[PDB]
Amino acid sequence: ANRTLIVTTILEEPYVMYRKSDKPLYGNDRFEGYCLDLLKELSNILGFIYDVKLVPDGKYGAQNDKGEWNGMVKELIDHRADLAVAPLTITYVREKVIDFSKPFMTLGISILYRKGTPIDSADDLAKQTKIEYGAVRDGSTMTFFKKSKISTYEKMWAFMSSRQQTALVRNSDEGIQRVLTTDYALLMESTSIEYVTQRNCNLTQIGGLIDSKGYGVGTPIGSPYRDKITIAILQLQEEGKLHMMKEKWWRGNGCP
Ligand SMILES: N[C@@H](C[C@]1(C(=O)O)C[C@H]2OC[C@@H](O)[C@H](O)[C@H]2O1)C(=O)O
Repeated sequence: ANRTLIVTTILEEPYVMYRKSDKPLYGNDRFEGYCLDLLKELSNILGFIYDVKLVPDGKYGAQNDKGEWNGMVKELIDHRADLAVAPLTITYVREKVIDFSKPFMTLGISILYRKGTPIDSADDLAKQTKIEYGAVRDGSTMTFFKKSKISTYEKMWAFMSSRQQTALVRNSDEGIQRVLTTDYALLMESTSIEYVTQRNCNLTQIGGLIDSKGYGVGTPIGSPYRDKITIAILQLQEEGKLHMMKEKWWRGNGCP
């Protein structure tokens, strides 16, 4: 039989979540969400079974000064996993070191905050000095700011970096808790802002999208699966299945 593929992933609602049960769950059955449905579809098309493993360091992946990667990106570079199936952003820096599939979803960075402020854009956010802001540590949003040559975003990076110990949060849940309980705005991908703001009516998006990009399945460079995964994603795209999956996991609208 075909070797069981190792899938690296990360907990992120509604992509990958713990299933709630009153009885024991083991292996892949512990997880549910958009990315688990995606895996069920992809595996049917490609002819494999798989083993879902949460990334040990709990990170998406960024490179340090020495050029060393961490998170799911490192798992792929080091051939610890066959595929990364997660809300994993397709970026220039990552594409040089792993092989991404074509995108299964598009999104852009925007701002998550509470309601009631006059802040209406990243320019407003960077200029004012009343509320702090940051991003999840070692993801693509952090890297977007780290790499930017746009003045507003360079300032925002300098600010985030100066207060990194505090401004850069471990995960999105810590980020949202910080937004809810302190004067802190979270830089977050728009599809995640969409999800949270239809559930917690105290939260809102600030401004529009500051970029545009996609999520893709990651594989190690040279992977014999990437092209087959791309073909399968295009099939799911054209058949309307990706759209159906988004509707299933984001349903519905709960806030004014
Ligand atoms: N997709 C990113 C990870 C992350 C981000 O950096 O925004 C981290 C986490 O942040 C919240 C929201 O943007 C989304 O659920 C997640 O995106 C990546 O591939 O590095």
